[PDB]
Amino acid sequence: DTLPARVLKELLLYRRRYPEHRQSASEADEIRRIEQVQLPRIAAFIEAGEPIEFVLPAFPAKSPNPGKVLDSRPDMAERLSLSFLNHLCQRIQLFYAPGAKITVCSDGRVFGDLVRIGDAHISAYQDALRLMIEEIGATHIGVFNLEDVRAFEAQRDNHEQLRQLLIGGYAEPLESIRETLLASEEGLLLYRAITRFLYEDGLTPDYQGSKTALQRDAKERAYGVIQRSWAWGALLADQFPRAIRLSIHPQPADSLKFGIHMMPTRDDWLTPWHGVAVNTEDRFVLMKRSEVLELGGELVQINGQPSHYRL
Repeated sequence: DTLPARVLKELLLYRRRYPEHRQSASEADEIRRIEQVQLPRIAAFIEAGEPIEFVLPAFPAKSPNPGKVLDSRPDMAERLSLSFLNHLCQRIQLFYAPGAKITVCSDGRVFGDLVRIGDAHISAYQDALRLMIEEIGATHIGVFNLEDVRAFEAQRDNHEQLRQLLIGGYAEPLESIRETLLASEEGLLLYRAITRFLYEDGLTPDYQGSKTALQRDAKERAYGVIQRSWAWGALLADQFPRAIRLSIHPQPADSLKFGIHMMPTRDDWLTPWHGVAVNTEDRFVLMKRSEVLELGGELVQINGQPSHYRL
């Protein structure tokens, strides 16, 4: 039983695991070391009668590849994910009255030219995501962007200088990012996954260039993206030291970071800004747009805007 263990059991239902560990690695051993890390952290809030804080770096912007997403704006995939996160907080509040809060710590601004989404696109996605939070009626979901960093106030509307403030204060050199990735199984698994997102972002259906050159480009840029994500994470550890650290990547079981799913999906690395919501057998699942078209998915529109597919 135990209030802290009940919170954790609620999260464990939606945990992202490394696909490589699902077939034969022992999930019970993973759970044991998760309990050691997460339980006193959750228990800290409960002992103080305070609401449980979660931090989640996520929802940066849609993939720039028109072959992967329906449009540049948040859609049914974001909508159901944000609604899920809100209901997770409500379920916790059922047994723990002070409840829980999830702050979405958007990393859209942290990347810059590394993922190749312009700052105007990021700002539009940011604004549209907040608006989506309001219309689903989510009250336990907050947003924290790079420009909300109180210490960086003067540079709030100068995006490149914001990025340089994050880098200057919180980034490790690329040589050290690389050394860390090469130090563990999971570091290399991360590096491979981030390379794949970048490569697939560049594989536009209209792309007619070299695939090999695209892969080599992605491999180099993946170090930078990790550097920024880790810098952002480090910044947020000082902003919100006690918060339970959620992630949209699978995480080592000994890590402070806890990977969490937001919609049913086969791919543990897949997130709503890199895919599409799919209605199939009267349930919503998240899939890659190319995969659903191959299965002969039908486009659904709501109002005048592309929304999701159906099977």
